[PDB]
Amino acid sequence: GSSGSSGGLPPGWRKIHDAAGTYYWHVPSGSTQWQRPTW
Repeated sequence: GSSGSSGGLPPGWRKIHDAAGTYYWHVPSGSTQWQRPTW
């Protein structure tokens, strides 16, 4: 959010840290992206 910084992650996400890198995983949305997800 260049223009607007305000912005977080919904209840269910989880930031993992692996030797490969860092990815976000959503419990409810069972989705896994490389960057920070949105509501």
